[PDB]
Amino acid sequence: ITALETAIILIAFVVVASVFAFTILSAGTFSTERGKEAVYAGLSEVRSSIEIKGSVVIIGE
Amino acid sequence: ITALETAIILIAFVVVASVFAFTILSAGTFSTERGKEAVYAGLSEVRSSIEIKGSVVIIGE
Repeated sequence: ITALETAIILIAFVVVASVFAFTILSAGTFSTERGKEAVYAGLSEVRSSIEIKGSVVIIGE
Repeated sequence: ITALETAIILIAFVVVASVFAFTILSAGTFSTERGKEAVYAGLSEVRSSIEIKGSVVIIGE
């Protein structure tokens, strides 16, 4: 459980994990944020309908 | 070390999720169409009646 050459090796893995962690954070932020406009967009369509009102009139020339 | 494997398992689930998402996307469209025809078919049947006007006449040989 004791060695000196392990010093170089341990530095390699901690760097890789840190870089990998960085990518996950950025990817997670992008992924989660795409989620929210999907629901925000969805509420818009169901609300946006219009309706005809009155009676239709036709004019002859 | 642990960073390397978690990449592989991560890719596995996103692919399964996407494939399931595509299938559940594809299936939802089909079910929607069938429900639409039922309403159209039902309305047409109710409005297709026929009456009888006048008397009934017998011609004797």
